Amino acid sequence: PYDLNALFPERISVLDSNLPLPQVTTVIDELGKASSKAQQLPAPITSAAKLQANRHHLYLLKDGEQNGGRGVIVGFLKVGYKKLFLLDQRGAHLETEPLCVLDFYVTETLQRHGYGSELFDFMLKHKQVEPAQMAYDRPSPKFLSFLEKRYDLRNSVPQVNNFVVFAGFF
Ligand SMILES: CC(=O)SCCNC(=O)CCNC(=O)[C@H](O)C(C)(C)COP(=O)(O)OP(=O)(O)OC[C@H]1O[C@@H](n2cnc3c(N)ncnc32)[C@H](O)[C@@H]1OP(=O)(O)O
Repeated sequence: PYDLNALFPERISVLDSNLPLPQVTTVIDELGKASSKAQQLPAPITSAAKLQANRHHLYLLKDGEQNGGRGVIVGFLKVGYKKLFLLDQRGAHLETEPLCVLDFYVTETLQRHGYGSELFDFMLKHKQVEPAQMAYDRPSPKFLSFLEKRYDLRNSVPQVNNFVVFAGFF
């Protein structure tokens, strides 16, 4: 119906909770399903409806050249604040409300071409945050390698919930 380059003129677009709407819905839903399948999750953790219902922020990377220059969304990164009880390196149990990575996916055939990096760098600047100051919801092996090799985040501080944080968090 619309070319994506017309809906999203920027290479990386930011959506809050405000999502023409049916086309935007389809794009986000398909990407969310792809991410959850990649992670062997029982259901999508990212969808258009969930975006509308939550206070999350979704970054979408568009390859403007694809589909005869009409554009295709090739990856997304979803972040949001979560209230968390966390343990520091000495075992002090601290209440915190960090910005968290909640979902993150680049189309499998397009991985390892820097798209994840572009999304993550854009978000850090946009949110005015450094990677060590964030929490990570159940990060996968691929994402942990990404964080170690590109952002020097290694040897996380063990938590009892499913969130991961690194030394510089504290
Ligand atoms: C909290 C959560 O969101 S948990 C869910 C995380 N998402 C997933 O597991 C979904 C499946 N995985 C993905 O979609 C991707 O692997 C992502 C989004 C994590 C990374 O996106 P990509 O576009 O592939 O990352 P990008 O190309 O920018 O990689 C940057 C660096 O990260 C490291 N890296 C990325 N993938 C890997 C990997 N599979 N193995 C080892 N290192 C990797 C490399 O150092 C890479 O640089 P190099 O390619 O020059 O070696």
